[PDB]
Amino acid sequence: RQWALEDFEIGRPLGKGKFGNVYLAREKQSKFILALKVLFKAQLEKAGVEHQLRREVEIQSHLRHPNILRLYGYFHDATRVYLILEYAPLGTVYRELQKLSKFDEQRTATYITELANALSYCHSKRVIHRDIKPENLLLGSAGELKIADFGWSVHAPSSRRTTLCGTLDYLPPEMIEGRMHDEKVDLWSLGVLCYEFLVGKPPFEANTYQETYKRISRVEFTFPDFVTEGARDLISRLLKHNPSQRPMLREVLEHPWITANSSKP
Ligand SMILES: Nc1ncnc2c1ncn2[C@@H]1O[C@H](COP(=O)(O)OP(=O)(O)OP(=O)(O)O)[C@@H](O)[C@H]1O
Ligand SMILES: [Mg+2]
Ligand SMILES: [Mg+2]
Repeated sequence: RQWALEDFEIGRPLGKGKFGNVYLAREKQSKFILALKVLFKAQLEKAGVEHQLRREVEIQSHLRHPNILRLYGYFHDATRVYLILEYAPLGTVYRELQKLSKFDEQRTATYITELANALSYCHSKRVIHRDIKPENLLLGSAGELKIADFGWSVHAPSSRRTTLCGTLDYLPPEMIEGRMHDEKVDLWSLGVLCYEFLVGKPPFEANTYQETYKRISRVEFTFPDFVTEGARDLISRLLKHNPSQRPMLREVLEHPWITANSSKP
């Protein structure tokens, strides 16, 4: 809506991404606190990711859900593109997990409910996120989960690939194999997260790319003894090689382990 860098006072860095250098900022006239995600045009051009940036802006700017981070607008200058985002004051789920090591069943079930609700809203518009990982799950002022980083988002179904040499840990077999995929991709990532929240590490983690790939394609994971029967049941339903066999989000939200442990309403 006609914004420029001179309209803001920039503050401390909130985080770093591959391309996204994110800062706290304040709009000079209103004093409103927000985050500016800064991207270097030369790096976007070298990598050939301009189409992903267009989808990030066009998809995220139209979503309105309390568990989805708002994108208010954007602007650019000679060397950088600036995305104007809602500021998430309590940081990332990634950092919460590094601090706590693992989450209890109540916190896990509450975060899974919030995801589920955000994804149910996305999927109602045929939007699939495809990059649900803890560094992209931000926390609002009341500690509520907010899905962010819509760079890999697309309208379903899709055959487009995600990263090339980056983390495979949250991706399903159909995406790592380059096959056509849909909304069921986010259901698989939900199962990976549920496991990582309870155990402290994702289920297919390995020292190499090929071994992680092998474990994902064969769905090779085991549970430590402390994981309860209800959590094992939900995780096992979500991590099914066949996407058509993965549950609907309403079945996740009504699962007896979720309703028994989540904080509501
Ligand atoms: N609105 C925000 N409030 C607080 N922290 C944020 C916000 N946006 C991003 N961050 C932090 O900055 C880092 C970069 O976020 P983001 O995922 O948008 O960058 P990116 O991964 O490079 O994006 P993309 O995956 O589209 O290239 C994240 O680790 C996140 O913790
Ligand atoms: Mg990110
Ligand atoms: Mg991006």
